[PDB]
Amino acid sequence: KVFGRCELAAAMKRHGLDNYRGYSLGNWVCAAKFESNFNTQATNRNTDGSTDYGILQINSRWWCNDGRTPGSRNLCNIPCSALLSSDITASVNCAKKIVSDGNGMNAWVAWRNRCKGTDVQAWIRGCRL
Ligand SMILES: [Cl-]
Ligand code: NA
Repeated sequence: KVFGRCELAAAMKRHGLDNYRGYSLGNWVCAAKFESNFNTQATNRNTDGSTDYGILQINSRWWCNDGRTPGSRNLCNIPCSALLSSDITASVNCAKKIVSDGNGMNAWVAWRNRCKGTDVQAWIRGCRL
């Protein structure tokens, strides 16, 4: 599924991401835009052999099992394919684990390089929430 901007903002709010670990909703929408272009089916293979999955491009080296990343962990205890669903529950629950890991949203490279330090509230402006 390719989400609209305000549609994703509302879904992320219903799943409890607004101000989760201190990160306002616009941070999460910004991160999703530049990680996946709001596409739940996005996948990208990395040079180390791992793959990023879903709307927040969660990586198979640490967070999910895809059966082809040897020596990796599965810290969210999910198959990576669950992160491609049109329902974002699995991606949101796993993202909550990641952002609590100590480095906040700096775990997402696109957030650090394209969202951090910008007016992220612009990403939810005009939405009915
Ligand atoms: Cl933080
Ligand atoms: Na894994």
